[PDB]
Amino acid sequence: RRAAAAAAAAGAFAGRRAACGAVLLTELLERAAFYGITSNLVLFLNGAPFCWEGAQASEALLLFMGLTYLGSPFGGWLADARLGRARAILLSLALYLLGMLAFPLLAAPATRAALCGSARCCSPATFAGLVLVGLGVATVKANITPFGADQVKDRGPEATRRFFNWFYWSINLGAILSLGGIAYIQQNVSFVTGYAIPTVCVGLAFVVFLCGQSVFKVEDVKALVKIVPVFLALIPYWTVYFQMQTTYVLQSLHLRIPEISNPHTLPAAWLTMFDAVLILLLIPLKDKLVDPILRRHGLLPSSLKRIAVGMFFVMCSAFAAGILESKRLNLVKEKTINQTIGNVVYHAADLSLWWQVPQYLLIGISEIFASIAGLEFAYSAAPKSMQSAIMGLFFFFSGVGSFVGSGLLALVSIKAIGWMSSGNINGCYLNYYFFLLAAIQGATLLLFLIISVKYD
Ligand SMILES: *[C@@H]1O[C@H](CO)[C@@H](O)[C@H](O)[C@H]1NC(C)=O
Repeated sequence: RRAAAAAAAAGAFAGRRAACGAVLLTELLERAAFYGITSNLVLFLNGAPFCWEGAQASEALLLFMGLTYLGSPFGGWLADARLGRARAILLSLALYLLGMLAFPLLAAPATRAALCGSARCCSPATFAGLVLVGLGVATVKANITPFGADQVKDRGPEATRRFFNWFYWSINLGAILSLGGIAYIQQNVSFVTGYAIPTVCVGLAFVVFLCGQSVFKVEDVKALVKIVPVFLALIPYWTVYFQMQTTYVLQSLHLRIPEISNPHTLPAAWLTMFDAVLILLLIPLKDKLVDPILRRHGLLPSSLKRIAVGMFFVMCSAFAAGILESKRLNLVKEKTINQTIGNVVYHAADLSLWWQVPQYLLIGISEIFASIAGLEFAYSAAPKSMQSAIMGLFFFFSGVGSFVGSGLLALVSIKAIGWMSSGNINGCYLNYYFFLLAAIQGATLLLFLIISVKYD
């Protein structure tokens, strides 16, 4: 009946298989370039060409990340009022490539003198490149997601749900490619070759759109004022999610990591790969085991209950992380070993890294539910005219959540609490931090359930 009809719609893509693969490939390349920049920015800035202090490099990276969130609402407005989505994304990609071209030249010893030969050694060029890259990333992110779903929007609301699955899958594949290959070359072979590859990725991503150009009011005021509270209630979700991104890697550094060979010192960025490594293996499987199974039974059809399920699994992951951290802190009092990651030696307990697998499943399932469904809700529950501007607010509130999470981490590090009073974390109670994150996620779950019920 109706179910049969919806399953038939799931039979999507169909005619438009080109128009989509082009968007998927473009997003893959863009994410590869972004993760190539973000993974080893601090090591580049604190090295031989640049004598920046660690605090200066951290502030520079923080400003670069903050720009990519602040520019999203303005990038979306530019793509709706003055230009089209295609032209806006093309201009953003051109600016992104222009900012891209700066880093290889600085890395190259011959061309460094031309740019900044004669505190911060080369602040103007680096800041201009980072500003251009941030604006390009912010404009691409706020516009690629609604542009991609535009092709599959005719076949009902079931095709835009399947597209947002292979979009996230392509994002994570690009993350794996960038953090595995490019991040390896940037630290082992050379920075020139490690930064030339993402520039080539940006160049290829620009060609794909040029090749694929041939195949691509009170009510809305009410919609705006009705969807603003839902976005506001999602700030604690991002607050917890980014803190889990950071502290999970912090814990992984202090856990027994096996060696691969007999180029040395595997990059620390590889650890982040773990999370995305799950996501790939989940997204096809899930799709199948969710597209029939959860559709013919009429289970969990809305995009907000899926966010609630994602929050539940986030809380479960926080609790598992707290348990593992308590075990690690109990074990570390007996003996400790030293292992080198990059150019720094961490003191780690003799507890295997793979014991961290149960954590990354629970958040991974969360990113199966909360991450995709958030984009689906942002796309569907938005006025037709202001599409790609509501996504701007979505990605801006994500940045607000990230910054308030950084502030929360700074809060528990004061002398009064002392949870994070000190690269060694053997003297820091990360388990209490994980339990606090779990409590925050539970309160967010309850508040979001109330908000979702009121919204519907
Ligand atoms: C760990 O590092 C400390 C400081 O260098 C050193 O004294 C200790 O012997 C190291 N332990 C091992 C097993 O290398």
